Amino acid sequence: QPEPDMITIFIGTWNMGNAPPPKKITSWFLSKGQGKTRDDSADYIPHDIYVIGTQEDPLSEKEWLEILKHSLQEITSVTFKTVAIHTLWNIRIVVLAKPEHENRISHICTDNVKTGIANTLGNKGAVGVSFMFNGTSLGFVNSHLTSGSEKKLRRNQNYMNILRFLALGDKKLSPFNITHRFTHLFWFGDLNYRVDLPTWEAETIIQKIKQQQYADLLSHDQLLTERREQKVFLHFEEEEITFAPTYRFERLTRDKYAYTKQKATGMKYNLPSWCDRVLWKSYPLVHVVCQSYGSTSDIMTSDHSPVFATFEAGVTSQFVSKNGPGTVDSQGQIEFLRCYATLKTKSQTKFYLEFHSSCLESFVKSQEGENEEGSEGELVVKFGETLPKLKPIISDPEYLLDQHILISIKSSDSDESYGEGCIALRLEATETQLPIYTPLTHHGELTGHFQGEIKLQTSQ
Ligand SMILES: CC(=O)N1CCN(CCCc2ccccc2)CC1
Ligand SMILES: CC(=O)N1CCN(CCCc2ccccc2)CC1
Repeated sequence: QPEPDMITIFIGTWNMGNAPPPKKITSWFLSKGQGKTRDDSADYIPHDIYVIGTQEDPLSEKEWLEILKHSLQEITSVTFKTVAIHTLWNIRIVVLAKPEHENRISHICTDNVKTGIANTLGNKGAVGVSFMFNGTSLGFVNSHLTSGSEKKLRRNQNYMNILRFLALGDKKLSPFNITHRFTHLFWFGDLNYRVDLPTWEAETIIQKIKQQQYADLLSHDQLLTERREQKVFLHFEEEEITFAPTYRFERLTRDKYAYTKQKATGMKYNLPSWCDRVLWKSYPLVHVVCQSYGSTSDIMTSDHSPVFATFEAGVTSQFVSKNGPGTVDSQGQIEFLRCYATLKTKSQTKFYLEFHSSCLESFVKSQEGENEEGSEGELVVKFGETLPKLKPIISDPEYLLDQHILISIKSSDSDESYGEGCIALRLEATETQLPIYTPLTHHGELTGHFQGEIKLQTSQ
């Protein structure tokens, strides 16, 4: 039985509004309703992995697992296996996989982060799951961020706290946050960003939604505008939104948006908004294609509608050669030529690099670079031709060209990372000097760039 080179992944996010679900929720897992929907001809085809994020979830883990599994079994006639379940307060993530994947999945991790302090600590935060699927690392984050139209900055701060402090994936990748630890990272939830238009415009917004004219609403969506100004979710992608705002509905219908201020809302307006979102970040030149992104129309127990997204995701095999794992393969090498980092820092320590990759027996530390001043004020750290030759465990190009090198630039004085990035080995040529580039981030914010050339030797 061959190992797959692609899998499909279902992502669901639903703020359940503290109410039990209705008896049938299959439309969610079938990607039916509004937006980019899944073809009817696929309805019986199971996804490989289902990842369900809930917020304001009133159910026990047992109660929700029984609903989810019985739902999938009705759709597919497959009994899914539970990979992981993790709950923080009323924020929950469930990962289910087809039984054939049980032996392909390993290194299962769970974590949570509580956001805010005192007043603002007690119900918002995130849960996450990571695991390996054969040679591919997968991360999943369900976050419930701060509510309210005038708190976009708090939401951005919640995002940074979550990506700093959520402890998933390989702990040996110590300089790297979750935004670098995974081949594919999916981040979803009730992110709570709003359509920023005046309150007086509520009925106009409702009109536009009834006409399915979302353009003048999406141009005021705080998540898209904050992302465009590089305030949040730097280097993540989102599919185009082609479904109506998923919040705030009157329960038991979808015919009415309940936006007016009430004692129960803290006297806040809830203009119709895309609170419920799915974003992703995959390593460079790895296959990832969004095949659905939408909302259900027939699940009405909550003041939010469920959101679905599905993905094709490239995966790689566990690789064994006569040499690695357990030794190097002398027919392989990775050379960095003429490399330099450009950093935004005002500091003047020396810097060194660390190269981390599962194609190496362990991470590699460079010598210190040579600091120069850039023409527009910047620090440039030159490595020239000084960088250590990297010795991969396997030389076979079918393995090596699918790998990635994580880079951290660290202060000699503090050993703290000033910037992290990622280089794909999916090159146009081997034994050929080719340009490389990554932006560098720290705590998910842009701190610099790394560029140079690479020369990759494989056994072919
Ligand atoms: C954190 C958590 O909720 N756990 C319960 C389920 N466990 C996984 C059960 C075995 C398995 C199933 C499917 C793929 C691989 C392995 C792991 C621990
Ligand atoms: C080379 C490439 O294909 N890409 C890199 C740049 N990306 C730009 C996304 C622009 C945008 C729109 C709205 C909010 C934030 C950002 C798109 C993907």
